[PDB]
Amino acid sequence: NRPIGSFLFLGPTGVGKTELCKALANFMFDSDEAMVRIDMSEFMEKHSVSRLVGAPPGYVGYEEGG
Amino acid sequence: QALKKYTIDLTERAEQGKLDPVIGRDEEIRRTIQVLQRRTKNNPVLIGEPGVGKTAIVEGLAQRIINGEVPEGLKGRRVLALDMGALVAGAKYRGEFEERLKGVLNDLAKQEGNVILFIDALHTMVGAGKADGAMDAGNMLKPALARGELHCVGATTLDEYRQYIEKDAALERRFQKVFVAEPSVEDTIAILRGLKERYELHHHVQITDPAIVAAATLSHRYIADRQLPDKAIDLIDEAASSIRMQIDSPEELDRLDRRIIQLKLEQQALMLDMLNEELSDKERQYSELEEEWKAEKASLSGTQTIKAELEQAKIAIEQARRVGDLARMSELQYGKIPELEKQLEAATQLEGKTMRLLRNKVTDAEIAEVLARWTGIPVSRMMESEREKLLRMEQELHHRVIGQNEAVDAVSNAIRRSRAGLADPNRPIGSFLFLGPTGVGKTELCKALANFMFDSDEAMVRIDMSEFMEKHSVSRLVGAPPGYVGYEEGGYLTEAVRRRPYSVILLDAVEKAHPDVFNILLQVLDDGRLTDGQGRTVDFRNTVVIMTSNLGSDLIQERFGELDYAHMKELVLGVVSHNFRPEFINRIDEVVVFHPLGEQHIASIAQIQLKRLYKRLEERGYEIHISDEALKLLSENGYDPVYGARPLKRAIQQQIENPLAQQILSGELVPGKVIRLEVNEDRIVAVQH
Amino acid sequence: DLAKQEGNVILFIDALHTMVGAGKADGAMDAGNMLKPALARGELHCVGATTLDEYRQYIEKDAALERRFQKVFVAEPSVEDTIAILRGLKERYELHHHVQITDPAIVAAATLSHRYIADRQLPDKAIDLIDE
Ligand SMILES: Nc1ncnc2c1ncn2[C@@H]1O[C@H](COP(=O)(O)OP(=O)(O)OP(O)(O)=S)[C@@H](O)[C@H]1O
Ligand SMILES: Nc1ncnc2c1ncn2[C@@H]1O[C@H](COP(=O)(O)OP(=O)(O)OP(O)(O)=S)[C@@H](O)[C@H]1O
Ligand SMILES: Nc1ncnc2c1ncn2[C@@H]1O[C@H](COP(=O)(O)OP(=O)(O)OP(O)(O)=S)[C@@H](O)[C@H]1O
Repeated sequence: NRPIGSFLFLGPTGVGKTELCKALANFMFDSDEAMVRIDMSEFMEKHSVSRLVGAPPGYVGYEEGG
Repeated sequence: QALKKYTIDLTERAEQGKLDPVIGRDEEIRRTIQVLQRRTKNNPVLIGEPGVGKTAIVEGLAQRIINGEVPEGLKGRRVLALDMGALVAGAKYRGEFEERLKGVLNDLAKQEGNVILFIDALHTMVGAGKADGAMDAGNMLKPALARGELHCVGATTLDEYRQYIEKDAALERRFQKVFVAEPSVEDTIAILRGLKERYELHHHVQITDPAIVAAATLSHRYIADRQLPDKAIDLIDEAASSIRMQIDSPEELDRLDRRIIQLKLEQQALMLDMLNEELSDKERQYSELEEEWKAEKASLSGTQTIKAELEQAKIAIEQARRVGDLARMSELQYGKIPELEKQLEAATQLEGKTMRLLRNKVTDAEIAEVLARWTGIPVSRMMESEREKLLRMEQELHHRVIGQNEAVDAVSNAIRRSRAGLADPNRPIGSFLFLGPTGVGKTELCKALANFMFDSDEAMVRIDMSEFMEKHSVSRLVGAPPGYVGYEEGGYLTEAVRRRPYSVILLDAVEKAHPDVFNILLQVLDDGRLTDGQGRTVDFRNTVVIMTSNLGSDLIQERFGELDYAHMKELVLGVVSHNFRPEFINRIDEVVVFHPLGEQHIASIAQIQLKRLYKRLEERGYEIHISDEALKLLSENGYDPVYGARPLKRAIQQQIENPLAQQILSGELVPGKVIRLEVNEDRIVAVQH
Repeated sequence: DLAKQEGNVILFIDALHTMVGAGKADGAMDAGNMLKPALARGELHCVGATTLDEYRQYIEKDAALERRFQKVFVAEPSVEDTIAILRGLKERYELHHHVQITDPAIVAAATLSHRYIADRQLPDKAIDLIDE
């Protein structure tokens, strides 16, 4: 009823958060960025949830999901 | 019957040697042979993003059926290719299409499971014929596909699959998916070796194998729009076309032929002579070069034909492996292969001797050239004009940026590291932070880079980071998210980069934005991907990112005297650490520190501005010389620390241009006559002598 | 018919974004889907010519018929090449409009067209100044 894991990595910069996750994708899929990498520094406004969910019916990018 | 008309065989075209070889792809051909041999739903659809080898897997299934490497259930299965454009094109009357398609289904029922039907573009089939009185062509294959009586094989894209088939679930579950993924780099090299054989046979070259491994790795690095293994085949075949075109015509022939026709026109106009003798010498020279060129053409033709006959021998020995002739095997092998290979290498060393008037084999220099002309990025290995240009970097930036040793050294280093091939290929080239007080050369250092690099000042993606005082910023450079207003148009930074992938990104006056606009740039300067609102990421691993703040104007103008450069860099880095966040100044390549100007710098700036002023008036049709004492007054009247170099600009502007504009519109100073700007008591006079 | 010509015909489809959604009737074969298995086998030698924003709108919407084609980026020419183009078309327009054009008129048209008109792009606005 859940995903496999859901980790909240913390810690000051340049100690290997993002390369740990790229290390996981390099292990698991034999490729560094073969993974769904969402930048959570684009979503600084409330109306940009809909980049990942998609568009509600009768709007612009309704044909194209999230 | 109907299968004569509306279908094309593929096992003929794998039997006659018209299809390209298919190398790799173990798991997908085994899974396609699993899904074709069921009782219900004999319908694999091959789904992958376009060009990763989907139609090539049906090519590989045709070739494995003909060679007989398959399990015994498929041995004898014809692979008929259907094309919808041959079905529809006659059906003018009502029900002609339904008659044709029912005829195809009955002539496949009369085969008893023998024919694997190949629809390419399965996404097209849904709704082919929908009209007033119609059957939509999905409502005539839903019964026949439902019972497994048809062995259809689908070949569609992924986004065409979201658009066209999963809008229609009743024909979505008739088909089983086979997810064809993007192939890896090493398998790409394997595919390129098989097609190295094929493309050397077509375009009359020799493709060396380091060109292939460079083409795979460099295509995977630079071209980020398309998908492998197709971008590598693009670089290979376009390099082969380049080599064949350079074989087809030299350039010394151009120079000598234009020379002899020019001297022929001159000699016939003069009819002292000497030009009969010179023209006869040039005609003998041109005939020598023409005969040597024809010798090279004949040698390369013989070598390519003998390579083609070698591959004819390989085709014949595989025909003998399928048929089983006895003396033909050892005959073809031990006769044909080693003697034609050793005389092929004799022709190879002969061409290595005789090709003078050159490049005759597709090697990695040509892959570098085709990939530099594809994208925009300076991939290629340098020429000597560009390399001596590229070591006069600090020279050719002090033609426009006098002053400022430090940052011209730093940015010279960054562009040199990108050109040698030592940059981190996961980050952009230069992610700089020009600091320093008001008007000391920053925006002109960046314009100096654009005039150096692109030979234009107005070719630099210049975000203006003082319009960005609210988070409307973010929404105006990464585009409008779906549902919202400008989703059809996209951002400015992402589109204006993805046009020219190698471009200076100048973020002018970067502290004037809201402090959380430095969070798009976390993504940029960390990895060089920037996902805009239409959804697709944009490769910023080829830019030069320059942000020109002035956060430390008080500190730098206070303390640039009596301190070295290192302590000043550390101290203004402390000030910047108070203004930015620690997540972001970590990302920067090198924070430089500019400095206030001294008087000799101001005098040199004055000479540069008077160069462009003389350029303006020579475009107008005048000439001006100046006295050195006038330059001394412009130097002494344009010194102040707090404002830098624009006091010189408006002092020049006033104390030269305004009385000169008084006098040019006076009808006084006649053009053509030399203007001297000698001093007055304090002003500058202009005379006519 | 073009396959019968044995590759002796280079096709030329200006406004390729017209071709992409061309004959798209009520769910039938447009021009894109019928040409799409004959482009990437080389049996047709099309040459497109498209505006750039039409490319991003109408061709990169449809990724297959995108990757059959090669982008050949044609940048705006510089001022001096514009001067050369204007010299050849000075010959042509002096044939047409019964008048004579001098070299200062050409270099003035190129410089003032690039510096002042901000909407259209070179070499076109230079030729519009000359023709008008
Ligand atoms: N523990 C580590 N082992 C190896 N490389 C590391 C390590 N930490 C950082 N790096 C290098 O630093 C970069 C990755 O930095 P990150 O730690 O991923 O930055 P971060 O984790 O996102 O923290 P922030 O949010 O960026 S400040 C890559 O260039 C890595 O090579
Ligand atoms: N694994 C492979 N083995 C052999 N050739 C390959 C392979 N992958 C790609 N190719 C070549 O790639 C070219 C076209 O690839 P295709 O599979 O035809 O792309 P595609 O399947 O048509 O994708 P779409 O969606 O139909 S455009 C041909 O020249 C093939 O020879
Ligand atoms: N070393 C230099 N060589 C030539 N011109 C210089 C030099 N230093 C400054 N300048 C002149 O200084 C003028 C103003 O500099 P700009 O770069 O335009 O201002 P800025 O550097 O952006 O600083 P601010 O804070 O943005 S006003 C430019 O027009 C240059 O002509």
